Amino acid sequence: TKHYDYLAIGGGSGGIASINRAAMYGKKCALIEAKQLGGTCVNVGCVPKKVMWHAAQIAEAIHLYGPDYGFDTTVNHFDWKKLIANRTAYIDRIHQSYERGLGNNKVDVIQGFARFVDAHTVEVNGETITADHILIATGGRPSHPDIPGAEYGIDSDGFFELDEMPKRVAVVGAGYIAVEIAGVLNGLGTETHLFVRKHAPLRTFDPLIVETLLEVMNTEGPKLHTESVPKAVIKNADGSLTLQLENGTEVTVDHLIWAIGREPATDNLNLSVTGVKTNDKGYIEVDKFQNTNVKGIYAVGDNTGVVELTPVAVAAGRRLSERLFNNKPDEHLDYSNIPTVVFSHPPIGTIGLTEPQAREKFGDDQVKVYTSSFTAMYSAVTQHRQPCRMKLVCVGAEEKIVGIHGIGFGMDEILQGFAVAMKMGATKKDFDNTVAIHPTAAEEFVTMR
Amino acid sequence: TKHYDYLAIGGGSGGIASINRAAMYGKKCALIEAKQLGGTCVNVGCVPKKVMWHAAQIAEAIHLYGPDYGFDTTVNHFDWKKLIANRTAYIDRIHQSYERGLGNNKVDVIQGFARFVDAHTVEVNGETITADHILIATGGRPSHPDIPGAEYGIDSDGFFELDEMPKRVAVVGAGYIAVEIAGVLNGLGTETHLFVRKHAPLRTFDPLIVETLLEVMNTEGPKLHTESVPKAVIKNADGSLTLQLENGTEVTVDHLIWAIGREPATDNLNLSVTGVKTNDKGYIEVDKFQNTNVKGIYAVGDNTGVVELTPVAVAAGRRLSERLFNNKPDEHLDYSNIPTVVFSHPPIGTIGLTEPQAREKFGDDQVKVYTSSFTAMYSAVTQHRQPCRMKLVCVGAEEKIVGIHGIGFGMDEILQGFAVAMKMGATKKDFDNTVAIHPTAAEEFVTMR
Ligand SMILES: Cc1cc2nc3c(=O)[nH]c(=O)nc-3n(C[C@H](O)[C@H](O)[C@H](O)COP(=O)(O)OP(=O)(O)OC[C@H]3O[C@@H](n4cnc5c(N)ncnc54)[C@H](O)[C@@H]3O)c2cc1C
Ligand SMILES: Cc1cc2nc3c(=O)[nH]c(=O)nc-3n(C[C@H](O)[C@H](O)[C@H](O)COP(=O)(O)OP(=O)(O)OC[C@H]3O[C@@H](n4cnc5c(N)ncnc54)[C@H](O)[C@@H]3O)c2cc1C
Ligand SMILES: OC[C@@]1(O)OC[C@@H](O)[C@@H](O)[C@@H]1O
Ligand SMILES: OC[C@@]1(O)OC[C@@H](O)[C@@H](O)[C@@H]1O
Ligand SMILES: [K+]
Ligand SMILES: [K+]
Repeated sequence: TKHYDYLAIGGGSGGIASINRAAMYGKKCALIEAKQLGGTCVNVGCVPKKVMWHAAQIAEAIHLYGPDYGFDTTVNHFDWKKLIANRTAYIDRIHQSYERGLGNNKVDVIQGFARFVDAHTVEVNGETITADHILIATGGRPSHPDIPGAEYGIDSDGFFELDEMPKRVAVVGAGYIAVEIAGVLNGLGTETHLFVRKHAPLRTFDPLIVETLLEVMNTEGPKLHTESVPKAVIKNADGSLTLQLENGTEVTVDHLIWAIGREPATDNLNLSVTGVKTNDKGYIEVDKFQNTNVKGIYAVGDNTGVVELTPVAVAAGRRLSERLFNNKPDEHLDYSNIPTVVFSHPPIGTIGLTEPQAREKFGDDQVKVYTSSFTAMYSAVTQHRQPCRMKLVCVGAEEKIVGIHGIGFGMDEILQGFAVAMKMGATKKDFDNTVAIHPTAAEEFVTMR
Repeated sequence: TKHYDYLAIGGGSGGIASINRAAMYGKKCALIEAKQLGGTCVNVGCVPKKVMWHAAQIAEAIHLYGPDYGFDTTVNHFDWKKLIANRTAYIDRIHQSYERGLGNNKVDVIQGFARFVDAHTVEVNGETITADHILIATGGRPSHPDIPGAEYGIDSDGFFELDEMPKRVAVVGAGYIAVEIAGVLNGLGTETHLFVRKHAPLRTFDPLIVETLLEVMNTEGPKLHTESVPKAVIKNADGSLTLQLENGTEVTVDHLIWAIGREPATDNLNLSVTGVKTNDKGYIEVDKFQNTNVKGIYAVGDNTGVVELTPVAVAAGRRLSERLFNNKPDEHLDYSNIPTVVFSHPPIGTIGLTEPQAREKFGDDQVKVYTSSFTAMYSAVTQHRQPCRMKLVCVGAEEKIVGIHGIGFGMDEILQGFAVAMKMGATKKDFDNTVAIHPTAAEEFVTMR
């Protein structure tokens, strides 16, 4: 039986980040990963998603905007297999980079599925391993609906396994994953349908953002089907699929992608023997320091039921190692005002409170909202003008900024610096005092009246 | 003879901004413009430049990156005339928007070239106009070298007048205009040569930015010719031009663009009768409140010899009107830490001090520099990988950020928010405390160690 100071179960965003930081402080570490290093983000998440998003931007440059910039083009072939091969080669380079990093930090990397034996012992590939400190960073996986024909659909992992350009696709879901996948497929030329259960996708985002996204989808696709609850999926004689909704509507497609949610990977590792508490949905419960209720067992990332983003898992994992192994007993991640980007068409950036949230929390008389609406300059010379809308939500007489929201070309890159300003307590006057950069979309955030 | 409370000479960035703000406070205003509303920026500057930059981005998406994303394309025709027509139509819409704004504010707009008669009187189109307050916001114009054959070259105004795609072009200069024009032409497919007098273009930018730009130019064009001082331009029998450099080198091209510098438009308006002081280069001298040495005469923008950017002219003009007409005697523009973007390939963003400047000012022991180097994700799956490099220049034990510099895809949109943070006095810890947005280029600014 092998013993380690620190063992991380799961070699994804949180596990790799935490184990490497612990190793830097001289701890004897092990990392157990059942599949590929980098977890969901590198293999079937943020990375391949972004590559596909870039492919869609190119397709749109060629088909939508290019003609009005003078480019008369012919796409002789769109080689999906080549795109996937290059995407895969990049991911392989990322794996190799992580392997080198872990090897250089002298972390023992074990390929296998870990199962607990007791609170401080796991078994993997028939070997028993003990550790004084165990991080459970097992992430999650896609969920699937329990309706007739659900098995004819694929999930986001399946989307990344597609080896040809789909002709007609139904995407079901109302979160960022559904929106992103539907936008990518629509941009590439697939006849794309997005099905949401209520009035819009991202329904709790600021109304400015939600309504602008609806406007764009209603002009450029994907075709949005609202108040659409899946009832069944029928496989037709020709191999096509018909999605039947509870309202009586039906749409026929070649592929159906379920993007209705995710669930935590906390059910197959014999967690019951550890005494670790989970909530009704299977998420591991943690305190502000990532401690479970069991001494020496911690959890970070998607398996904990909170802000399911890579940088959150990474930062929580690193700060945990700082706390445990670098004599910083109070070190922890601040989960307030974390910025989010959705790689929709066009992209969305958001931080903090929406206008309705701020009004509910502070009262109408304490809230002041500033907004801007303009046409993206990239699209302005074309027949496909696209809006860009931005909002600052302010509280108090000093107009402290408590929310920043934008939708439009460039929002993906615009938000980060504004997140720093908001973390520092920026007020509207701080924005007023900064000179604009022209011509950009970002300058609109510092020019509102 | 008409009398006004406030008269602005020049209907460009500064004049329009200032006159509209004064009109908002009930002043009787006039604006005199000799050419087109919007000045240099709208007509032959920031606006058409950005449209052309977007055209080059599309060309690069098609020719450079697209193939590795699976796009086998054929450009049947690149219709330069169509691009110019759409660019021009957009500019026309901007003119119409400014006209409506000025008409709604009841500003008298006069199309003509104003010449002073005395310190408070001008003549335009044979009409005499007096005003209690006169803003001189006349901007500048391109400079031309005094060498044999200089007349065969065109300047940046001439670049916007091109009505066909040039095949071979020499761009001469080392500032942002030369870099931008050369990058656009190179991206569109013109055989492009850039000639700088010393080691590099943008020679005083941070060395990390300068050397990365050289690296990219040396891989993807334009062809950079350094220590290159123009001697003469020869027109050959076939109509081509040969640029002879003093070092004995030469390059034959179809068109030559001088982008060496600009000069102020302060020489043809009979300024001598006003007593207004100018420096040896013709720039109008102003105090922190945009006052000239003559009571009731002010100047803002490019004619004053400072930060020649549109938002600076705009902000100075608006603040001047606040001061003069809205009872804010101390209102003025803060010219420190103004952010700049250069629309090079790839774009550059910079604020504050370079590393050498900070070391010289504060001493080596007080400066700490953080840097990041990575490959732009857009280019990572292709055979044309492009670097992205970033730097934070910090001073003191608290590591106050005094300079922020980056070069890479997205820098154009990334910088603004970081400018707000720097204006608020951000330190490295403030960046450390902000959670990253993944996957973006911007996150690298908050993840440096
Ligand atoms: C389609 C999609 C797009 C996304 N886009 C973004 C984005 O743009 N930006 C962003 O910030 N986030 C994005 N995310 C979220 C991001 O991927 C996750 O938040 C992040 O991967 C969570 O990290 P983690 O360490 O909690 O889990 P993971 O990275 O999922 O890692 C968990 C690892 O544990 C392994 N494992 C599980 N059980 C065991 C066991 N018993 N033994 C050994 N190994 C085990 C798994 O194989 C896996 O590799 C996206 C997710 C998806 C699905
Ligand atoms: C190629 C190029 C690219 C640029 N790109 C950018 C950029 O990306 N970002 C940025 O911030 N800045 C950019 N600039 C700079 C920007 O254009 C200027 O800083 C800005 O236009 C200066 O504003 P202004 O009001 O001082 O002068 P201008 O906008 O030049 O306006 C002066 C006006 O006065 C008129 N005029 C002059 N004399 C008289 C007279 N006697 N009577 C009546 N009218 C008169 C002129 O016709 C002109 O319209 C660029 C400039 C160029 C040349
Ligand atoms: O791709 C299959 C899978 O099991 O791989 C490990 C994790 O990324 C899971 O989310 C994912 O469903
Ligand atoms: O286009 C010609 C010109 O005279 O128009 C007015 C200003 O924009 C000048 O800079 C410019 O040279
Ligand atoms: K501002
Ligand atoms: K950070």
